[PDB]
Amino acid sequence: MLEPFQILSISSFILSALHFIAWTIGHLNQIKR
Amino acid sequence: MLEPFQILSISSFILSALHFIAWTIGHLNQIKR
Amino acid sequence: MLEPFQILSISSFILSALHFIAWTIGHLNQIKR
Amino acid sequence: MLEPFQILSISSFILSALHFIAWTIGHLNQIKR
Repeated sequence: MLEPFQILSISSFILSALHFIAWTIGHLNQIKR
Repeated sequence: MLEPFQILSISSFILSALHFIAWTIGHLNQIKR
Repeated sequence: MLEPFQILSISSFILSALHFIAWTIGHLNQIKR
Repeated sequence: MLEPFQILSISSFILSALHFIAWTIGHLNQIKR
């Protein structure tokens, strides 16, 4: 744990914020053009 | 009921549902427009 | 199906698969033309 | 290493990269048409 686990929880957190913004842009972009 | 980690489980709950409804809307629209 | 903890891992798990499939079909539709 | 929930965290890891890598590829479809 910690080396192979804590690195998963945090890694995923970085992606969560990444997809969160990539979603508002690609989603909002659809209804905008 | 931790704090730095409990915010990950809850944060994921808000995103999990947002994606569930967002997927049903953008996916359904994909098979129509 | 335990408290908001195990019931969350399962809920999300069911979504992980749903998104995986919808991705192979919705993505393939893109490379259809 | 755990065992029951173990394989669960792993599966999620595969999707974490599958989404980030797929996003970089499918995103181009948006800026291409």
